[PDB]
Amino acid sequence: DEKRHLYEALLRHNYFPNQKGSISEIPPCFSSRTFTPEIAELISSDTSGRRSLQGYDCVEYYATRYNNFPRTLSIIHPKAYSKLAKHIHDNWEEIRFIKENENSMIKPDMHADGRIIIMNYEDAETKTIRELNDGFGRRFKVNADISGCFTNIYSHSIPWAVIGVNNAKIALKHWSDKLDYFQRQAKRNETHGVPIGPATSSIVCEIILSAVDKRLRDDGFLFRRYIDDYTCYCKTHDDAKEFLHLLGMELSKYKLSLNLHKTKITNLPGTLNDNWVSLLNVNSPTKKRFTDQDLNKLSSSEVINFLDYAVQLNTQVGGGSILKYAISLVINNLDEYTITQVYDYLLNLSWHYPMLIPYLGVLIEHVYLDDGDEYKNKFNEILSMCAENKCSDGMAWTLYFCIKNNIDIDDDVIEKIICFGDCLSLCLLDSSDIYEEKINNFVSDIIKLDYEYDIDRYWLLFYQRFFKDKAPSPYNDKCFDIMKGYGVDFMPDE
Amino acid sequence: DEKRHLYEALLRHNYFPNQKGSISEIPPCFSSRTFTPEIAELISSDTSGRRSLQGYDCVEYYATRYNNFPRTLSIIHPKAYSKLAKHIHDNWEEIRFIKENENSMIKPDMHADGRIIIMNYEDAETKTIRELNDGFGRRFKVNADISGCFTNIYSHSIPWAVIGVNNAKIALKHWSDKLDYFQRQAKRNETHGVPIGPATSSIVCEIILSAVDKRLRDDGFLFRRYIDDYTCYCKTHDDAKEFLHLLGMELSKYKLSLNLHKTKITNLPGTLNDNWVSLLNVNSPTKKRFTDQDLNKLSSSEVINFLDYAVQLNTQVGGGSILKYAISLVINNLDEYTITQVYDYLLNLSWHYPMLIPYLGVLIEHVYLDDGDEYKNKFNEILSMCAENKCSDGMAWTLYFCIKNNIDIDDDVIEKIICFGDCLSLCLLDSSDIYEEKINNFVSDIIKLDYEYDIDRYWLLFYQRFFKDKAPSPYNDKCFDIMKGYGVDFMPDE
Amino acid sequence: DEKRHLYEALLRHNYFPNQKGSISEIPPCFSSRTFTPEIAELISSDTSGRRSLQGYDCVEYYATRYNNFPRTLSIIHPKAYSKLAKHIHDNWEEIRFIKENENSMIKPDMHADGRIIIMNYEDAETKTIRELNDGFGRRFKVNADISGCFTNIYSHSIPWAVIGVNNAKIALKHWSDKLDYFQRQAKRNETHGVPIGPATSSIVCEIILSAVDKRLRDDGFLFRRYIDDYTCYCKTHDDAKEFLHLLGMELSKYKLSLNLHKTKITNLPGTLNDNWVSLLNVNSPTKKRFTDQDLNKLSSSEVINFLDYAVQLNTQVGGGSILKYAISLVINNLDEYTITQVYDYLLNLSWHYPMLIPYLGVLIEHVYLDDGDEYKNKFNEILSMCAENKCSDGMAWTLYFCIKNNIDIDDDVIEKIICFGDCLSLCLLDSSDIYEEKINNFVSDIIKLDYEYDIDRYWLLFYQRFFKDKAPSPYNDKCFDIMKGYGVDFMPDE
DNA sequence: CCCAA
DNA sequence: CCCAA
DNA sequence: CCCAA
Ligand SMILES: Nc1ccn([C@H]2C[C@H](O)[C@@H](COP(=O)(O)OP(=O)(O)OP(=O)(O)O)O2)c(=O)n1
Ligand SMILES: Nc1ccn([C@H]2C[C@H](O)[C@@H](COP(=O)(O)OP(=O)(O)OP(=O)(O)O)O2)c(=O)n1
Ligand SMILES: Nc1ccn([C@H]2C[C@H](O)[C@@H](COP(=O)(O)OP(=O)(O)OP(=O)(O)O)O2)c(=O)n1
Ligand SMILES: [Mn+2]
Ligand SMILES: [Mn+2]
Ligand SMILES: [Mn+2]
Ligand SMILES: [Mn+2]
Ligand SMILES: [Mn+2]
Ligand SMILES: [Mn+2]
Repeated sequence: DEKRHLYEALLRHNYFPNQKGSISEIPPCFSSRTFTPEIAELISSDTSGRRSLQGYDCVEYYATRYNNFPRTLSIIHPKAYSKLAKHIHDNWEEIRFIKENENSMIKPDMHADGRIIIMNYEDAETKTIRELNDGFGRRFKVNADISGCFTNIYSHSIPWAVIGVNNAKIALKHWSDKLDYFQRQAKRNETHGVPIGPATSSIVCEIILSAVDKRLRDDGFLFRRYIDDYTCYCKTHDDAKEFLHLLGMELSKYKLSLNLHKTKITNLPGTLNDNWVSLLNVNSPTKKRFTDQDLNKLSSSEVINFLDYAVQLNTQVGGGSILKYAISLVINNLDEYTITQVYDYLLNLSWHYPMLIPYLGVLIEHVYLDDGDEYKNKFNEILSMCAENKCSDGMAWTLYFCIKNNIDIDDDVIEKIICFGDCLSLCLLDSSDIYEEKINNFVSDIIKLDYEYDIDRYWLLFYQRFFKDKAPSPYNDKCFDIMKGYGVDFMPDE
Repeated sequence: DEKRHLYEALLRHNYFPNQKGSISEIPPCFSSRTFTPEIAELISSDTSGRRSLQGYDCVEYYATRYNNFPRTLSIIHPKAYSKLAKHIHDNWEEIRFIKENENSMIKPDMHADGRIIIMNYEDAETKTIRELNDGFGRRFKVNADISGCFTNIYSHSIPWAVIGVNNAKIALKHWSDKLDYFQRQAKRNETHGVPIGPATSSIVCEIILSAVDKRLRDDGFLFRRYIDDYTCYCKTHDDAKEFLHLLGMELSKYKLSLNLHKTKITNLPGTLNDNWVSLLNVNSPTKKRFTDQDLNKLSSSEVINFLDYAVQLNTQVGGGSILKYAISLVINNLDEYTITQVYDYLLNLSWHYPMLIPYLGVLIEHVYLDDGDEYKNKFNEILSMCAENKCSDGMAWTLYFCIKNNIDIDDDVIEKIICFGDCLSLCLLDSSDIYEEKINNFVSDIIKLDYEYDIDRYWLLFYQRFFKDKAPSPYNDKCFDIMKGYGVDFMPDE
Repeated sequence: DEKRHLYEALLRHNYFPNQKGSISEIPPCFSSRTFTPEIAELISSDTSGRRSLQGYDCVEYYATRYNNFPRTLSIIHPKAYSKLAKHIHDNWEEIRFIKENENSMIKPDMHADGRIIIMNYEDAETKTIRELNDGFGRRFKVNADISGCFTNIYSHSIPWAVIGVNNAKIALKHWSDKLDYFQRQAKRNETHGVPIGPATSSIVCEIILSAVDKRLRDDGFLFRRYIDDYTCYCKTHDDAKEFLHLLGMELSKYKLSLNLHKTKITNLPGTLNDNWVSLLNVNSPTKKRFTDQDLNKLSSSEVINFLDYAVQLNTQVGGGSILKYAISLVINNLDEYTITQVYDYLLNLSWHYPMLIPYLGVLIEHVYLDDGDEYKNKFNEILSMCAENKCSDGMAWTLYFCIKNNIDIDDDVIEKIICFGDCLSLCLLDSSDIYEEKINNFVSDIIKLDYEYDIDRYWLLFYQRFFKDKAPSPYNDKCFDIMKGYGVDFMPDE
């Protein structure tokens, strides 16, 4: 069944921000499996406990983008997420009209690993064929995206996009009103915005934007959208301005507006990908496959010169993930001679850009970690700068690398981790069990603060301490006991 | 004999604009073989008929350059061209002094296919050796070309360049005066300019410019010329200015002048080819030959990224045929997996630039033209764009592709073809025989206009309708009957 | 022993400017072997003769840099150099503290060929690993070099850097005061500057700059130096300014100052090499080794296009030896088909840039030098332009190529060689023996000038004429007779 | 080798 | 094929 | 690996 696949995707595969297909933003130690549909079915049925504050807060995660900009990912509290996933699954025969959208390329699908929503799983050549077919006969292209799409979704517009704005306002129950209520309860009983990273909020964004896609399709516009980014192919410039006007109208019906910084009109024939994609791919040392494994093993000079050229391209242009793409080009074709030099280059670059930190794990097995203690200083310096820069992806990834490889962590950098106080880094330190007393003091300060939302911001740390029998449940409800008795661990071992 | 080779080259190989060696501007359906020496010798002997207007007009052809600029090629009326070719050949012992010019790189030669004049047949490495030898010891280079060379040749300067300006003016018969008269009769009895595309007018341009080459050679200038483009290599900047002054003097003796837009002086060592030639060739996926056919078959990613990089370089520089060179680099090394994707890229690019339309025929055999009817809309959209842009090369090439592959043509674009009214497109539609009535109405309107020059502009269409016995001969002379009786078809089948 | 290796390095390997490891600035006909420590020990013991002028002048050599700038190399007179080398060797247990410097990368070492000091023998990958290790954790890099380092070394600062500035001034014998006196006698009894090219003056520069390296190391600065170029890696911009201030202080203690033109602060991550290094290496046709000799033999088009792209990169940037690196990339991977075309390209480029003249000797064997006399005009034109530009490296290299390949030299270019009057070109003409009378007139004019320094500027020519018994010794001392009796030839045959 | 002029 | 949105 | 400084 496909409805059951929705349930398993919502809880076990796309509860955490696992939407990135190439490499996960969150380290693989955190996971959402062994959280079955039956367990959320029990949690939604549970009525015990009482909370002074309406709604729930979420575990916060600040991931660096290509330009070192923070992106706010959220892990929803399992009570609110269990109710939301239950209500989404129980009415998928009313919701699955977002599956049959030809203008939304990123949408729920029945994938092999189980995830409904994977960003950029379709790969650039299937994108290339479609972009070539769409761009034919048109001489202008429009790139326009919503300004704050996920962060300013108005939750009460969820009923509107289901049944029309006017009919929903006149009717002021239906399933989408309850979906509105549950999506509000997911984030502090707040109507504006949705959490970023779970697939329930991406489903909500698909539900809202599918009405705009429908009313743009009915006017004969040939357009594609990737989440919030609309690309349009127009024969004339006036049709481009008319598409922009109609898109602004239909988004303004749902309290949404265009990002006019990124909204631009270019003259076809433009590059199908970005410019730096083609510049890196013509200069790539692995752009030709020789079908024998010895011939495509790159020497040290080739990889080093490609990485320096990529650094120059990223510094000169700065309009995309040049370094990310470039290191992912040449990281699997190394031989054992240049593993250490490329690892040193990646260590320097991953210090200078935290987004390149997750790559080290694919080269961390071949490099001898002990060596002359130098890599311990490497990782501690990266940890310290990650604490100063208040980034979560690099910080958690570096802690994962230190713990998984039995690499010692200094006390001063533990103190600045405490001062940073991001939830998932503290969950990793809790899993280390060395710093149990300092984690105890931190969660104790959260407890005597007496704020429900501050406990909700660290529910994952509190539940991980509860699962190893090191802390009582801060909540008076039985959701944590239901999760523990039925075996839910968010840091599972093999 | 070399004189006989001249006559066969003039009639069967270089009557049509066939000077491009890589790919013909005119589709292969139009041809000038089965127009033997004997038929031209008969037509020159014919004295029947009468014409109210002196001279003849020519079939007009508008070919897009690299920057989408129209270039006017002309197909001379076979009476005038037959007389002109006979007069050129019968005195080749007086004319062949243009063969022994070391400064004219493009000139008549005894080629394998039969053509006397092929532009850029020597290839860039034989050009490289000569350019390296010429550039040595000189630190300045001059690039200067005639402003409107073929379009502003004075016909009366043809006797001058044979016997001196002053001697010919004092003498005011000689063979060059009759060559003047015949070159005038080729284009409406007009002294100014020559038709572009036949080799008789290129022979005339060689005759005129060889005197300038002689009086530039006598002063010791080391220079080369490609038709009208003069390159010069000077040790000093003042020798460059003196070469420019002497070239201006000797061209002004023949009512000719330099294009000072393209006249520029650069500092050696400059590159032998253009810049984008070098950037395309260092980034080319086929720049190394592995001597086995499986290893140099390019994958889809390599060709797609090279074409995208070529599009970026053509947009950024815009100083040459970047896209033409780039697709000719990688079009023969494809495998069957990327054939359809490259065809889609070529279809989009050939819509955006008509000069890339002739390439499609090398990939039109492998691609299934029926498919899901999409390629018919591709070709019809390209046809409508070609009719809007008033280009003849892409429009006739697309007609050739539609007719040769049994691809249907919509009626609206047929009406827009007739509105355009190019001669060779109407010849192709005549060859299709579906649109016989509309072509009949068009040539009937031309007939009731009662203008000799308007019939001469479409003589090829009129003769093709006469050859299939669908229209009477508009001319009262017997040249068309001589051509029909002895078997001249300008759309011959194999 | 390592002290003996110092002696053999000082006399037989690094007396001449042989510090460049890739290709020697001086042609290999000039050499300093068969000049053993015994002969220099004899010359230092010799007390015969008398000189009116204190000190000695040195043979002058003007080598073009990458930007065609003249660099002044000097060949020290063998009396002064023998005394200086003996005094350097006899106290190496006091001097070898420059060997144990971790901040000086170019320093004396026990090399395989025998040289103590080779510029950039470490190769760019060993530099890459060290640069990656140093660049970690730092976000600013400082590049600062001494303004006139070798040309404005104060000789009296040689004692200071040995024993402290204040102690040496208070003491105003010690071995470093005698090293001061001998380094003064090496160049005209002048305190400012040292000759460039011998290793004794590089030893002196290491001695002076090691105190600055020590007092920069004691402050904890992580820095490297290549002769006079200091690179520093600072976490903060303030520490970068503090490093610049302290470097200025410690250099000003020794009458030295930074070149603020080349002193700059860049933001890490910057490229390990220069930019054009990476651009040339991603576009290099030989960047992949296929481990079979037939597959990496480059075709003509690849080398021609790479050289054209390199010419464009050198013209566009002009910040390094783009052409030197580029031709050294692809000169050993040629096959016999493109040898002549690449040799012609090198002939044109080596005319336009004399630095590329030494490369011709690696392709001069395969190219037939007789041919149609054209290469004789090539070499004579290059000789003439080398005479006009007053450059010594290309001029002497071209004389070496003409003499070694039995290529005739015209009389007019011999006359402008005479007018230029560089010493090593005249030594090569002396070795040719054709122009013995003109060399005799030139040295006779030097003799009747009656200036000791003007004889010292051509001591190499005078000694080479003495060794073939064609001229008497201009000096009244017995150093030349000691050198002749023990078999010292600076133009030795195999 | 593969363009243009 | 290998990014992002 | 292949330059410079
Ligand atoms: N790992 C994930 C999971 C989900 N999303 C969602 C949230 C974003 O709203 C949407 C794409 O929108 P943008 O990245 O363009 O971001 P915004 O719309 O918030 O802002 P802006 O237009 O200013 O960039 O993708 C994401 O970015 N990253
Ligand atoms: N297929 C052909 C056959 C012949 N020619 C001739 C006619 C041109 O006059 C000549 C070369 O001249 P240019 O292309 O430089 O063009 P013009 O001299 O007419 O103009 P301009 O200098 O403005 O470009 O080559 C051509 O261009 N194309
Ligand atoms: N063949 C050789 C042998 C030795 N050196 C030395 C002398 C130079 O002083 C030193 C490097 O310093 P710079 O080339 O930077 O030269 P300067 O310090 O004299 O000048 P500037 O900073 O203006 O370039 O290397 C050299 O350049 N070439
Ligand atoms: Mn957005
Ligand atoms: Mn977006
Ligand atoms: Mn012209
Ligand atoms: Mn310096
Ligand atoms: Mn021209
Ligand atoms: Mn320097």
